[PDB]
Amino acid sequence: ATQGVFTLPANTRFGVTAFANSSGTQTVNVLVNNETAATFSGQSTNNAVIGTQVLNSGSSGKVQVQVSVNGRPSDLVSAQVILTNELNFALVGSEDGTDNDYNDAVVVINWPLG
Ligand SMILES: *C(=O)C[C@@H]1O[C@@H](C)[C@@H](O)[C@@H](O)[C@@H]1O
Ligand SMILES: [Ca+2]
Ligand SMILES: [Ca+2]
Ligand SMILES: [Ca+2]
Repeated sequence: ATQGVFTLPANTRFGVTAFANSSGTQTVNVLVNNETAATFSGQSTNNAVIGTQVLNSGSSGKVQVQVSVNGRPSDLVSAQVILTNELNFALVGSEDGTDNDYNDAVVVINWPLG
Protein backbone atom coordinates (compact mmCIF):
# COMPACT_ATOMS: atom_id res chain seq x y z
CA ALA A 1 0.00 0.00 0.00
CA THR A 2 0.86 3.67 -0.27
CA GLN A 3 2.77 4.81 2.80
CA GLY A 4 3.87 8.19 4.11
CA VAL A 5 0.72 10.01 2.96
CA PHE A 6 -1.57 11.61 5.55
CA THR A 7 -4.72 13.71 5.25
CA LEU A 8 -4.55 16.44 7.84
CA PRO A 9 -7.23 19.06 8.43
CA ALA A 10 -6.76 21.53 5.60
CA ASN A 11 -4.81 24.77 6.04
CA THR A 12 -3.60 23.71 9.49
CA ARG A 13 -0.21 24.04 11.17
CA PHE A 14 1.73 20.89 11.98
CA GLY A 15 5.16 19.97 13.26
CA VAL A 16 7.44 17.65 11.31
CA THR A 17 10.67 16.25 12.75
CA ALA A 18 13.16 13.75 11.32
CA PHE A 19 15.68 11.45 13.03
CA ALA A 20 18.54 9.53 11.40
CA ASN A 21 19.77 5.97 12.22
CA SER A 22 21.91 4.74 9.32
CA SER A 23 25.40 4.79 7.89
CA GLY A 24 23.87 6.44 4.81
CA THR A 25 23.12 10.14 4.57
CA GLN A 26 19.34 10.58 4.73
CA THR A 27 17.36 13.09 2.68
CA VAL A 28 13.80 13.61 3.89
CA ASN A 29 11.35 15.57 1.74
CA VAL A 30 8.03 16.77 3.16
CA LEU A 31 5.43 17.63 0.52
CA VAL A 32 2.47 20.00 0.89
CA ASN A 33 0.27 20.96 -2.09
CA ASN A 34 2.06 18.08 -3.88
CA GLU A 35 5.48 19.80 -3.86
CA THR A 36 8.52 19.76 -1.60
CA ALA A 37 7.99 22.16 1.31
CA ALA A 38 10.87 21.07 3.55
CA THR A 39 14.04 19.02 3.10
CA PHE A 40 16.02 17.62 6.02
CA SER A 41 19.34 15.80 5.75
CA GLY A 42 22.04 14.33 7.96
CA GLN A 43 23.99 11.21 8.82
CA SER A 44 23.74 9.63 12.26
CA THR A 45 23.51 6.17 13.79
CA ASN A 46 22.40 7.72 17.10
CA ASN A 47 19.00 9.30 16.34
CA ALA A 48 20.18 12.83 15.49
CA VAL A 49 17.34 15.29 14.91
CA ILE A 50 18.42 16.25 11.41
CA GLY A 51 15.52 18.66 11.00
CA THR A 52 12.34 20.05 12.49
CA GLN A 53 9.91 22.60 11.09
CA VAL A 54 6.39 23.98 11.41
CA LEU A 55 4.48 23.72 8.12
CA ASN A 56 0.93 24.25 6.89
CA SER A 57 -1.05 21.27 5.57
CA GLY A 58 -2.21 23.17 2.47
CA SER A 59 -5.36 23.36 0.38
CA SER A 60 -6.28 19.68 0.66
CA GLY A 61 -4.51 18.80 3.92
CA LYS A 62 -2.54 16.10 2.11
CA VAL A 63 0.97 15.77 3.57
CA GLN A 64 3.50 13.37 2.05
CA VAL A 65 6.89 12.18 3.32
CA GLN A 66 9.54 10.81 0.96
CA VAL A 67 13.00 9.57 1.95
CA SER A 68 16.03 8.93 -0.25
CA VAL A 69 19.60 7.81 0.38
CA ASN A 70 22.21 8.58 -2.30
CA GLY A 71 19.38 9.24 -4.74
CA ARG A 72 17.59 5.92 -4.16
CA PRO A 73 14.08 6.05 -2.62
CA SER A 74 13.76 4.25 0.70
CA ASP A 75 10.87 1.91 1.44
CA LEU A 76 8.35 3.48 3.83
CA VAL A 77 6.06 2.31 6.62
CA SER A 78 3.56 4.60 8.28
CA ALA A 79 0.50 5.00 10.51
CA GLN A 80 -1.52 7.71 12.22
CA VAL A 81 -2.37 7.55 15.93
CA ILE A 82 -4.85 9.74 17.82
CA LEU A 83 -4.85 10.11 21.61
CA THR A 84 -7.92 11.22 23.62
CA ASN A 85 -9.67 12.07 20.33
CA GLU A 86 -7.52 15.19 20.07
CA LEU A 87 -3.75 14.71 19.77
CA ASN A 88 -2.52 13.45 16.39
CA PHE A 89 0.70 11.70 15.38
CA ALA A 90 1.61 10.74 11.83
CA LEU A 91 4.54 8.33 11.96
CA VAL A 92 6.95 7.24 9.23
CA GLY A 93 9.78 4.74 9.23
CA SER A 94 12.05 4.14 6.27
CA GLU A 95 14.49 1.47 5.11
CA ASP A 96 17.52 2.14 2.91
CA GLY A 97 18.96 -1.39 2.95
CA THR A 98 18.42 -5.01 3.89
CA ASP A 99 18.22 -5.28 7.70
CA ASN A 100 14.58 -4.10 7.78
CA ASP A 101 14.92 -2.02 10.92
CA TYR A 102 12.95 0.80 9.17
CA ASN A 103 14.58 3.43 11.42
CA ASP A 104 17.07 4.77 8.87
CA ALA A 105 15.05 7.96 8.73
CA VAL A 106 12.19 8.27 11.22
CA VAL A 107 9.68 11.09 10.72
CA VAL A 108 7.12 12.28 13.27
CA ILE A 109 4.34 14.71 12.30
CA ASN A 110 2.22 16.11 15.13
CA TRP A 111 -0.80 18.37 15.39
CA PRO A 112 -2.51 20.51 16.57
CA LEU A 113 0.15 23.00 17.63
CA GLY A 114 0.08 25.99 19.94
C1 LIG B 1 24.52 -0.02 5.86
O1 LIG B 1 25.38 -0.28 6.68
C2 LIG B 1 23.04 -0.18 6.22
C3 LIG B 1 22.51 0.91 7.09
O2 LIG B 1 23.35 1.52 8.07
C4 LIG B 1 23.51 0.61 9.21
C5 LIG B 1 24.51 1.19 10.20
C6 LIG B 1 22.13 0.31 9.87
O3 LIG B 1 21.61 1.52 10.47
C7 LIG B 1 21.14 -0.10 8.79
O4 LIG B 1 19.83 -0.15 9.40
C8 LIG B 1 21.09 0.86 7.63
O5 LIG B 1 20.17 0.34 6.63
CA1 LIG C 1 17.99 -0.18 7.74
CA1 LIG D 1 19.12 1.72 10.79
CA1 LIG E 1 -1.34 23.74 23.94
